Parts: sequence; C-alpha cells; structure tokens
Amino acid sequence: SLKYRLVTRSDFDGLVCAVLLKSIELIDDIQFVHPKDMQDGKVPITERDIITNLPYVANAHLVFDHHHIINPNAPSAARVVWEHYGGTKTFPFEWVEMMEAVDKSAQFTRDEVLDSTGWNLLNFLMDARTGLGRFHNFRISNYNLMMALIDHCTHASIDEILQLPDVKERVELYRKHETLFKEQIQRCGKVYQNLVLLDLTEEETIYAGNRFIIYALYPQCNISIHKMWGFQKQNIVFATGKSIFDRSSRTNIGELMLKYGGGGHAAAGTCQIAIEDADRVEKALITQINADG
Amino acid sequence: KYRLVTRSDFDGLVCAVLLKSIELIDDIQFVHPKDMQDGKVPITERDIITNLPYVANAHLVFDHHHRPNHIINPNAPSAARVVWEHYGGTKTFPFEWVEMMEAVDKGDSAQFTRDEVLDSTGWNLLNFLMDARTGLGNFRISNYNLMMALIDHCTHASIDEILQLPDVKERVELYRKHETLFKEQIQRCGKVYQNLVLLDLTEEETIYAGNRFIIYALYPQCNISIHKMWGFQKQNIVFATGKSIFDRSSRTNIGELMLKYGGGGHAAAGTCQIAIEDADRVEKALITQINADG
Ligand SMILES: [Mn+2]
Ligand SMILES: [Mn+2]
Repeated sequence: SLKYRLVTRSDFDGLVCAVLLKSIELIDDIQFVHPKDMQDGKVPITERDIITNLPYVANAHLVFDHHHIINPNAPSAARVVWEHYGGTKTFPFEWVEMMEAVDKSAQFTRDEVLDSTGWNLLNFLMDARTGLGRFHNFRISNYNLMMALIDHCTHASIDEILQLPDVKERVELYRKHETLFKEQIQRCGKVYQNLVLLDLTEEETIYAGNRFIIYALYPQCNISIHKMWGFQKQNIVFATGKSIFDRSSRTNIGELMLKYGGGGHAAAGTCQIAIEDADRVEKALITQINADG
Repeated sequence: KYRLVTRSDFDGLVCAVLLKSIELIDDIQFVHPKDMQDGKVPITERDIITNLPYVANAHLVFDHHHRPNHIINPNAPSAARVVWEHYGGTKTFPFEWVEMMEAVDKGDSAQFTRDEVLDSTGWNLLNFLMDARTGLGNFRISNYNLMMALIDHCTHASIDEILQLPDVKERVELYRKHETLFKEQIQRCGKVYQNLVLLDLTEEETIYAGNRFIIYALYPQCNISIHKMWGFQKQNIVFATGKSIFDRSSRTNIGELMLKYGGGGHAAAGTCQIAIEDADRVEKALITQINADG
C-alpha cells in the first residue's frame, strides 16, 4: 500500500522514470523541480521521496543518478532505474524502445531527427527547446500533458499515445513547423566550408523544430551559427554550436564567444552584437571558425 | 513612376499611401535599416526611400532622424509627415487623413496615453498590429502581402472598415486574445522594486504577443523595466531593460549598464545575455544599480 513521491527534472528522462516507477505501483505523486532549487535547499525532501537525475539528499528513500544507486556509465537515470528493477525481467518488452530513446548523450542518427517517429517524436515535441509552446497555446499546458502522459504510458503503446487528442494536436503542429523550418533553412542557410550559417534576420516567422534539424541537413558541416534578432529586434544574437553528427570541430566556442562579450562552453556559446557591428563580427567569426577547421 | 523603399511599419504604410495617392509609386520594397547600412539593398534612381538611412543613388530620400535629393526634417515625428508637408499638406491630400497622420506621428516618439495602448482601437491598433515587435508573426497571407492590401485600402476606406477586412480582422482577434493573456502574466509575474518592475518570465511556458508599451501602462509608478527571459534554446538568461514612455524620469543609462555584462543598447533600452550560473548575481546587481539611480 505504501507509495512514494517522485522528485525529478521536467524532461524526457524524468517522464520515463515516472513511467517505470508508476508501472510497478511504487509512486503515487510526482514533483518536478529545478536542479538549483534542489542544490539551494528550496525543495523539502522526506523519506517518502524518490529522487532521480538530481543531486543527492541523505534522507530520501532512494536516489538514482548517472553523472543511493548511481551508475555513471549509464546514459540516463531511467536506465539506472530500469537495470536496478530487472529490466525486461520486470518491464514490458515494448519499453526497450522507450529505453533506447531516453538513452539518446545525443547518439541519434540524422534520419532519426528528420520527421521523427515513436518515442523520439514524443521526446522532441515535449522538449521546451523544440519551442512548440512558444508558438501556440494548446488545449492543455505542457505541464498538465506531462502529468497525464505518465499513467497513460503505463497501459498504452507509443502509437496509441501519439494518437491521443492532446498529443496529436502537438504532433500536427510539430510536423507543419518542421516542414516550414526546413524550407526556411534551404532559403537562409549558407555553407562556408565546415560551417553552416543560418541567417534568420530577414524572415517574418521563425518555426519550431528540434535542435538537431540543422545539423542533420548539413552532414558536411561540424559547426553552425544561428544569426537572429535579439529582444524586440534591438540587437543581433549569434548562437554557435557543434554538430552531434560530425563532432570534429576544433573551435572552442565558449572562448571564441568570449572575445565578443558572450560565453558558453567548448561545444556551444552565444554572443550579442549591436546592429551596426553585426556584419563585421559575422565575417570575423566565419574566418576564425574556418581557420580552426 | 517610382519604387518605394521603406520599413514594414506604420510609418512605411502611411508613406506608401501618400505617395500612391499622388500616383508617384507603382512598386514597394520593405527592408530593415541594417540592410541599407550594410549595403545589401540595390538602390537606383527609380527609388524613393523613406524612413531609412540615406543611400546615394535614389530619386528622393525622405527622413526625419537626427544632398539635394535628401528631404530631411529632423524635427518631424515621422517620415510620413515629411512626405505630407513636402507635397503640400491638406491641399494635396484629403483633409480626412489628418487622423491617420496624427496616429503615425505617435510612433517613434511613443507619445501614447496609457488608455491608448491598452485595448487599442483605430489607427493605434493597426500600428501595433503591424509592429514586428508586437510579435504577432501562421496567417492566410504574409505580413508582406497584408501590407500591400492595406496600402490600397487606406487610400479609400475608413479605419473602421479596414479593421473589418478578413485578413486584418483575423490578426485583430489574435492580438486581443494574446493581449489578455499577456496582461495577466505581466501582472502576476512582475515584482516592483521601488522605481523598477522586474518581469521574470523564465517559468512561463508561453510568452504572449503584446505591444511593447503594455508593461509600462500596467506599472505606471515605475519608470523602468527589466524582462528576465530564456535565451536561445534556454542556453542562457536574457535581461532586457527599457525606460517607461509614461514616466520618462529614469536616470539610468541602460546601454552603458548592460555593457558591463557584454551587452549594450542606448540610454533608453538595452539587453545582455548572462550565464545561468551568473543570473542571480546579475539580477541583483542590475536592480541595485537601477534603484540607486532612481
Ligand atoms: Mn541526467
Ligand atoms: Mn523613423
């Protein structure tokens, strides 16, 4: 009879964790929190709490992490939960594809992220960074959809899940926007050797699309720059990222962005440039990135 | 006849109406100042430019910002007003268009009352509908082509009739619903710190379209605002700071304040992008300094 409250991050790893713990009748409550709120001590944690994918708290019932049951060679916290409770000894065979999807450190194929299907599609359309929620108010909120998906994934297949009204509404918008985003990219993307530059600053609309589309469409580039309007078109934002499909870029992006008052880490960064300087800085970025290879 | 090169804003629309009404133009091209400045726009002697940086080869250049083809009045509140006065005012143009002209003269100076920017009507509504910074743009027709239907219609229909055109009415309905949700989230997510309102939108799933003066109209006791928002793909945090158009008393030089954090702007508006791990420190530092400035 005794059940626990899941405390986790609002992401695909957290959804899958909740699906697994709910399926074995182990949780009856869930609470999505920000990692730094956990680190700062704003989330009260009791011995009736299960924590996944968050920093360790001593008085919790169980803590699953992957960066107290920890496997740092597991690609996700869900995988730790999976293997800890038996895997397919405990869970339906159909969920191996769920586990495959949650485990993707970004080990996707280019094909997988173009016109995505199954669990990958569910993952991308729920991810805040895909931007579905920026671009539309749906029938119900993404928070309330995540909540409802937990129990429905316990007794429905992925193809049925994708047919649910509140999901299929998001699927249709995701499909429409992806098509328009890809034609936008074909109109606005310019290749410079190893770098694809996507100049959006002359487009009326930007479209939602998952964050791997641009890399999948230029498999010969190992780095991208998005050139975009900043807030209320007051300045120009350059966002630079390395390709998950060609990981060979020698640019340290964080250090490069630093020269222009921005930041980031080795594989991703941004900077913000005044309008009268943006052409000069674009040429300089391109020159430097081409020199790096 | 000539080609008009202008911005896709209300000023540009009114300029096209005036020049079309005296049979001076038969094509139009919408561009942003940065493309003119960067030399990306082919300008020829068949072109009339309004409300854009001067480019040398044009037939005429109408400007109101602080040689013989350059018709500049740095004290005019819009380039449409320069056009209006250059071609003779109410002799040349219907005297009934003075209302349209009154509305277009409010834009760059943002000389609005609080009640004009909330639940807007008439020409003010059209202005905010067409302002890219309102954020409205998946409609039947692009904002480009709507601007074209609007140029013709403004030459012969009334503002009330125009707001009932199907392609306009569909934008109006969206604007009204988004403004309702915007005002709700601005009032629930804003926190006043003496002269400043800080609008923390980082936990909203959706940021709704609204004209850029609503926030100041909901916090009339504040002379300055900060929007705290997610940057690109939630990779960092954006702070966008702006002075109020209703209480113009803020003593902060915003552009110089943002410069310390790798951003910039001018005295009255600016932004910066901050690492997630630095956002709490920079938020408090911005508030402290703005509060010390008054
Ligand atoms: Mn993790
Ligand atoms: Mn102007």
